[PDB]
Amino acid sequence: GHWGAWMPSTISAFEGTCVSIPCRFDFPDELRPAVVHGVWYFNSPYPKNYPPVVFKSRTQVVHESFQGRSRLLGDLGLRNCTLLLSTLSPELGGKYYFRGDLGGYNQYTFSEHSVLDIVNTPNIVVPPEVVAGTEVEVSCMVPDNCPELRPELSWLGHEGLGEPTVLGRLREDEGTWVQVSLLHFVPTREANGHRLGCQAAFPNTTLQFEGYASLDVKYPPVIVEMNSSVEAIEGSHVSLLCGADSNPPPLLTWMRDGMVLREAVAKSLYLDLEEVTPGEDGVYACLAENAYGQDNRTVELSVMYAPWKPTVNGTVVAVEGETVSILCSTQSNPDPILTIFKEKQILATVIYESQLQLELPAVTPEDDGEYWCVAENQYGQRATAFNLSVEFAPIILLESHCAAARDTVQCLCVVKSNPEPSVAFELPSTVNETEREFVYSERSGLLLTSILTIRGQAQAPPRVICTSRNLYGTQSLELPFQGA
Amino acid sequence: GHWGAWMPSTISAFEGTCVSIPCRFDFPDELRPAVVHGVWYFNSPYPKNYPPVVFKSRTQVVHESFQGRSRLLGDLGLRNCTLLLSTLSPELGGKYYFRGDLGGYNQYTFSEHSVLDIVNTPNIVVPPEVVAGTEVEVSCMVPDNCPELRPELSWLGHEGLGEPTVLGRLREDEGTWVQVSLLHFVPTREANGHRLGCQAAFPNTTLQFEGYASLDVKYPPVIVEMNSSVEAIEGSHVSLLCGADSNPPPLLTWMRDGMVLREAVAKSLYLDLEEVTPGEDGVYACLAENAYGQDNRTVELSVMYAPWKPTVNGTVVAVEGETVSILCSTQSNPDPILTIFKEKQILATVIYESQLQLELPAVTPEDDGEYWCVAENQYGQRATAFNLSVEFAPIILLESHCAAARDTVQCLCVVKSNPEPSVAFELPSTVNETEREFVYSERSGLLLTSILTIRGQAQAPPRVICTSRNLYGTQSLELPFQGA
Ligand SMILES: CC(=O)N[C@@H]1[C@@H](O[C@@H]2O[C@H](CO)[C@H](O)[C@H](O[C@]3(C(=O)O)C[C@H](O)[C@@H](NC(C)=O)[C@H]([C@H](O)[C@H](O)CO)O3)[C@H]2O)[C@@H](O)[C@@H](CO)O[C@H]1O
Ligand SMILES: CC(=O)N[C@@H]1[C@@H](O[C@@H]2O[C@H](CO)[C@H](O)[C@H](O[C@]3(C(=O)O)C[C@H](O)[C@@H](NC(C)=O)[C@H]([C@H](O)[C@H](O)CO)O3)[C@H]2O)[C@@H](O)[C@@H](CO)O[C@H]1O
Ligand SMILES: *[C@@H]1O[C@H](CO[C@@H]2O[C@@H](C)[C@@H](O)[C@@H](O)[C@@H]2O)[C@@H](O)[C@H](O)[C@H]1NC(C)=O
Ligand SMILES: *[C@@H]1O[C@H](CO[C@@H]2O[C@@H](C)[C@@H](O)[C@@H](O)[C@@H]2O)[C@@H](O)[C@H](O)[C@H]1NC(C)=O
Ligand SMILES: *[C@@H]1O[C@H](CO)[C@@H](O)[C@H](O)[C@H]1NC(C)=O
Ligand SMILES: *[C@@H]1O[C@H](CO)[C@@H](O)[C@H](O)[C@H]1NC(C)=O
Ligand SMILES: *[C@@H]1O[C@H](CO)[C@@H](O)[C@H](O)[C@H]1NC(C)=O
Ligand SMILES: *[C@@H]1O[C@H](CO)[C@@H](O)[C@H](O)[C@H]1NC(C)=O
Ligand SMILES: *[C@@H]1O[C@H](CO)[C@@H](O)[C@H](O)[C@H]1NC(C)=O
Ligand SMILES: *[C@@H]1O[C@H](CO)[C@@H](O)[C@H](O)[C@H]1NC(C)=O
Ligand SMILES: *[C@@H]1O[C@H](CO)[C@@H](O)[C@H](O)[C@H]1NC(C)=O
Ligand SMILES: *[C@@H]1O[C@H](CO)[C@@H](O)[C@H](O)[C@H]1NC(C)=O
Ligand SMILES: *[C@H]1O[C@H](CO)[C@@H](O)[C@H](O)[C@@H]1O
Ligand SMILES: *[C@H]1O[C@H](CO)[C@@H](O)[C@H](O)[C@@H]1O
Repeated sequence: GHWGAWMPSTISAFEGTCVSIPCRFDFPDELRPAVVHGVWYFNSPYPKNYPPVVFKSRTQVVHESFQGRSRLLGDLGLRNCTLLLSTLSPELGGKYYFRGDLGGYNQYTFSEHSVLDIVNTPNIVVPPEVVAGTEVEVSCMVPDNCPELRPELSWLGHEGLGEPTVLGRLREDEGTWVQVSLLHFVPTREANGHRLGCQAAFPNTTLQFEGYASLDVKYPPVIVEMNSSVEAIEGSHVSLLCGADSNPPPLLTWMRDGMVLREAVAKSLYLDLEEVTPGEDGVYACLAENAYGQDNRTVELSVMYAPWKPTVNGTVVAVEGETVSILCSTQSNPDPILTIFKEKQILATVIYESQLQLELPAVTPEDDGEYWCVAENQYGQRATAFNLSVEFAPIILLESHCAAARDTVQCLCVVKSNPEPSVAFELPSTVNETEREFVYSERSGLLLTSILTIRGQAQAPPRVICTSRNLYGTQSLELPFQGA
Repeated sequence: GHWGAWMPSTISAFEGTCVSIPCRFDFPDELRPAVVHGVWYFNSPYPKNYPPVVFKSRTQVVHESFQGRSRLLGDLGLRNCTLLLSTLSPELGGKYYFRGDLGGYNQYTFSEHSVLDIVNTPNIVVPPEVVAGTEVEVSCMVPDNCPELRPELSWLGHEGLGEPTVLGRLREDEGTWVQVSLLHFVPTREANGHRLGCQAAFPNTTLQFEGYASLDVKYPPVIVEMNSSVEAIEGSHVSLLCGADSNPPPLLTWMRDGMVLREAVAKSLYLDLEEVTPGEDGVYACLAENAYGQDNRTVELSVMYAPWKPTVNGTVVAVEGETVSILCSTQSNPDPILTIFKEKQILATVIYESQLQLELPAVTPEDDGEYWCVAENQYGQRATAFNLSVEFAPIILLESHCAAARDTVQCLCVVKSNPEPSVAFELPSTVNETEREFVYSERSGLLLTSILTIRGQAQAPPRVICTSRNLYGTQSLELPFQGA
């Protein structure tokens, strides 16, 4: 054929082991020179620029960087120029050209070259996506290009994961071999961040090459941080925390009542509430969702505040004996105990209830007066006042009398009634020049107090009769005298 | 001498009597004709214009208006041509010329003529000013020019006035006589407007001639119309009347307090007062003054109106047992009876006095309350209100108790005091999580009503002790319980 050569492009082995660069070459058959000679140049391809001599036919003298480090396999007559390099060092990493020298001027450095890689760590392969719920296999590939040493693979750190299935050397690229050992297992959610190792060693040697890899198994989110039932005060500051554990980024969503609120892709998400209202009260849910699953939790938020000022509706005015129904109603976030009461006495009390009802079957006059409803509670108390008035027929009090002075007589009669009664004075006497009797009447509470003055009345005290009328009834007391 | 004649200018007598026109004439002595003749022409002086012939020598034929009515006295030889005309009538009033006819062409009508007045009424003379206090004389003159009849004068209507002093005939002007009768008297104030008369009559005849005159005696003013003590209402209308009796115009002057007010020259003078004030009250004097005297009277004017609203000054605040002095003072035009009083009781009363004083030696708490001072009176009543407050050490009322409910206990203690006392609750227990006790305290009158609620207290009722402090004192009641 024509000039040329076959050689692997890339080839590799470990520090301290050998390599075996396989090859083959060709020259024009047209020439028949016996004793085919060749040379192996490191780094550089042509003689002009002196390269290190890896091998040269019928010369023990080579580069000191290969002395006792190189040897050729195969008769070059059969065009077989495979080269072995024992005891490798990082220095020996480089490109290796091959050149042939048959006869004179028939010398050719072949353009195809192999590049020698020297690694000190094995190769662990892992698929891009490693879902937790799915079986996933991983391999371990080590360049078995050495005829003198035979690597054996050992999964370390595999622990509880399934046992390794060993495989032999396999064809890599064109003309290079590699020993592979597989590993079949299933990953827990936790498995992410676990360090998995593969070790290659050689039976008689002290050579051991370890190599690590940390897995990245994807798992759905599990909400691990969530508040218990939160009970907060109005206007206070409320921080809700939703934590989530997921390998892929999780999406966090705060929701309540079918609404959006706050949403973010993070490991934890705060919901800050300022100026808290009873409308903020309710159950809040945090939803965590990932393409690989989801999880959600709820928390009951309870807003607590002192009850509002009580509202009292019912009956304000009522005649005697009628039945007065009064209810005192107040909404409160924390259940509260409340009570209503007049001065000097407490009418009714209810405990931990929304509203209290007071009923007075028959109403005496003493029921007239202002009342108080207090909505007592842990977080504060507010009250409200309501008045209850009671109407009745006027009652002329026996505190009434006719005191006479030396020249004139004057009388006082007091009655009580809620509708202020028409006071009047009568006396059996005819009409006189005036000298007109004149009364004055001031009112305080239910009491109508009125004082008459009859002037120039004879020493014999005149019968004075007091009468007062309201809508409901009438009364008339013939007044007494208080001499000396 | 020369031609000429003497004759009275004016001369008069009554209807029905005679006249006696005296005369005398003269002609040039140079001529000596015997048998001097003359004529008396009425009205006209010369013959050309025919006049009535009163007399003509040696002719019985005269004017028919003088036939048997005329006659001549004295020989014309002695130049005496006096003429008498009996039975006079109003017709015979006129001028009378005299003319002489001695010889031919020696005829002369003398330029001097007498005019005959005929009156039917006497002449009464009165001085211009007739002061009442002064003696004043009046005369009565009657023309005594008749030789045949002799008038006699008689004062009629003179009555109580001094008797008349008769006088004889007196020389009037030149050649006429008049009978005068005087009258000496003194005039009362009343005498003005009195009719005084003088009558002349003749003994044998039926002829009587009366003549009157009404006197105008000046007298000082005497105030005869004057009001008694006038007692009037404010804003009413007041008419003061001052009447005065005087012949000359009197000057009327209304005065008070040394001031002018109203002044007028009249018989009566009104002082009208509208919108009467207590400042109008006082004594008003009416002065009457005339150049001939003066008189004056006074009237007390009293303005009456309901008392003003009472003013109460003194002490409003006072501790227990202290003495409270309060006075209620009110000015009033009509004296009024007033009184002060609380509800249901009347403290004090005074009658017909300007002010009333109330004193409360020791002040109990029940003295706290509003008081009324009413200034009662005939013409209206007004009042005023004053409050009296009384401070004292708080008194914890035995209406207080500790009522327990099934889950919680609540206590009520009421105290009374005017300075609102600091209520407090104590109990022998250490500090607990809260669950904080909470009290409510409303105030009404002197009563501080307060209710505690102690929550979750064990079935065994805890000792509750109520304490209240004011400036004056402190009290503490260990409260009781009311089971079932
Ligand atoms: C041709 C070429 O691309 N070479 C360039 C380089 O120059 C080389 O220099 C060396 C120095 O000894 C040689 O002269 C070489 O030619 C020879 C050799 O000795 O390798 C002569 C041989 O006889 C000849 N072949 C045959 C069949 O006779 C060989 C052979 O053709 C080549 O080696 C094949 O690669 O070549 C010169 O080629 C030098 O200029 C470098 C850098 O500039 O560039 C090369 O392209
Ligand atoms: C002079 C005179 O003022 N007279 C005026 C009037 O005229 C008279 O008319 C009468 C008519 O008879 C006489 O003519 C009068 O004269 C006499 C008489 O007869 O009275 C004539 C007498 O002789 C003569 N006196 C003497 C001494 O002789 C008298 C005598 O002198 C007067 O009487 C004296 O008063 O007069 C006329 O005088 C006549 O015109 C009236 C109206 O117009 O006015 C007279 O002034
Ligand atoms: C009277 O009103 C009662 C309660 O009033 C309502 O509730 C209170 C807490 C406040 O919110 C107030 O504003 C509300 O109006 C009712 O429950 C009751 O049925 C009503 N009925 C009447 C008029 O007696
Ligand atoms: C308090 O005042 C008394 C009276 O007040 C006066 O008289 C009354 C009628 C009203 O006219 C009022 O305007 C006047 O001021 C005094 O008489 C008394 O002296 C006073 N003394 C006090 C202050 O106690
Ligand atoms: C070249 O020699 C090597 C070592 O003897 C051998 O492995 C390879 O098969 C040979 N190649 C040939 C003969 O083509
Ligand atoms: C909820 O829990 C977080 C810790 O995970 C805490 O910081 C926060 O205060 C809690 N929320 C409330 C309202 O206490
Ligand atoms: C929580 O997730 C479940 C499924 O895991 C879903 O059925 C449910 O509706 C979710 N709840 C909320 C409030 O999102
Ligand atoms: C109730 O009546 C009292 C009088 O005793 C009065 O002071 C108060 O203002 C009244 N309150 C209402 C709400 O009517
Ligand atoms: C005129 O005569 C009368 C009457 O005889 C007489 O009164 C008067 O004195 C006589 N006058 C004389 C004479 O002068
Ligand atoms: C005073 O008296 C007159 C009558 O002389 C009378 O008209 C008037 O009304 C009186 N005045 C009063 C105030 O009565
Ligand atoms: C009244 O008149 C007398 C004299 O008649 C006099 O002294 C007195 O001052 C007068 N009074 C008045 C108030 O004018
Ligand atoms: C007096 O006190 C009463 C309360 O009992 C009040 O209603 C009234 O307005 C007070 N009056 C004065 C003048 O202070
Ligand atoms: C080798 O030398 C050159 C390389 O192409 C050619 O002349 C021929 O292929 C020969 O075999
Ligand atoms: C009368 O006549 C006239 C009047 O004066 C005069 O001549 C004389 O006075 C005589 O006596």
